[PDB]
Amino acid sequence: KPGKATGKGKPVNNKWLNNAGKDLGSPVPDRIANKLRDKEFKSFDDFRKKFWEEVSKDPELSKQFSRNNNDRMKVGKAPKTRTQDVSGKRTSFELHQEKPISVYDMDNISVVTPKRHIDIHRGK
DNA sequence: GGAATTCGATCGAATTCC
DNA sequence: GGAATTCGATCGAATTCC
Ligand SMILES: [Zn+2]
Repeated sequence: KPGKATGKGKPVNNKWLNNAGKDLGSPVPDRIANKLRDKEFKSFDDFRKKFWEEVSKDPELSKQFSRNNNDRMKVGKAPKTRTQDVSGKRTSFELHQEKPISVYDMDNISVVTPKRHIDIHRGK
């Protein structure tokens, strides 16, 4: 299931993931989208790692993540969410993909907290 | 009937292979 | 180093015991 990353993303501030626990979550930063756009991906896992890797490279974004979180993103692992936003063993930020019942649209990909992601996939 | 386990949709992430 | 395979997690409806 290889494809091309497409999308304009969206402008984010220094409170990027604050609303990552409500609705569909935080959007894909335009800066990040410009770095992934047009690139191929062999799977969503690939896209996920490359995504967090990019975030660790954006100065304005990394400053929002503790040293430990930045270390994880530097190798492709997702940053750890607040302790109250986890769900059992799932304690890392997750990427939600919006798409019809019937492909890497960065305008349909968002960052959510395990807690919030579980509700979404059960109606809320 | 009701408890126990299965399993498919959604995920992160490690292991395995050339 | 990159890509495919395998491992786990969560949830709960559907399905399998007993
Ligand atoms: Zn989702």
